Amino acid sequence: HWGYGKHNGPEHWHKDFPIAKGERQSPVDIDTHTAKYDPSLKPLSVSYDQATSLRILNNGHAFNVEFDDSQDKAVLKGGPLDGTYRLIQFHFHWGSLDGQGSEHTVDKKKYAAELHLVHWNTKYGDFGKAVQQPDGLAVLGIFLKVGSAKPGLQKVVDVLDSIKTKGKSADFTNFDPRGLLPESLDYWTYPGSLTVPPLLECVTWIVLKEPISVSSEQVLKFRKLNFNGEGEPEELMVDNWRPAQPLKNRQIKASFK
Ligand SMILES: [Zn+2]
Repeated sequence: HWGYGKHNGPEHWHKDFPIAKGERQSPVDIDTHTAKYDPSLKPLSVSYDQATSLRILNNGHAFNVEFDDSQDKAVLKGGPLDGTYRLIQFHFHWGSLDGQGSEHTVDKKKYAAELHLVHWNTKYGDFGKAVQQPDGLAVLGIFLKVGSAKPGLQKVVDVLDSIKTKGKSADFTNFDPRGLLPESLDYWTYPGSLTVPPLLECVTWIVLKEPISVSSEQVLKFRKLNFNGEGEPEELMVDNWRPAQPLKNRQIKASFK
């Protein structure tokens, strides 16, 4: 089975998921000099006032903060998008050390981590149907750098001890994801894919320019998680990022000059 080792990591994925070598894979390097400013791009609308987080899960590759997506309670609209996209979950990708961890890169710079807020297009009715469509998902990607602590992340950090190993979950209600957003909603956008198997080419990526700052102690807690299940040989959950994929015949647009 797939993961982030020598034997089963990204460079192997294409054997089970041939779309790994497809025409619109993610993540990519964002070349900030080549990205075209597109004055036709609208501001992003992030409406998270009614978000209902339910649970946090160690799925063996990351942890997912899951939301009630049975109504339009936490929705992404505007920006590059047509229609309404419902928040289903967020998760992160991170490194063993602060010098790597992000999936997207900016002029080849790697951030310590990257947060993905995953949303599905309501015109397809459910997530499973949405991922079969080229406009099925919108993923908001937010870089993390290490410096000051992010107060709004701490509730997430402090539950991780309870979901150390693959398959564990914990109640995680009343968490407000607005506390994870940067001040600016300036973004880059391009058509891409899920960054884990099945790597489906169903994502409109929206990558914010401005990173959030987390503390070294916050990220250190991410790195105590385990990819393994309870009782199994400990393999720390670190370096759960896919590297940049070829851009191919794509254009990355900027919302800002
Ligand atoms: Zn992700």
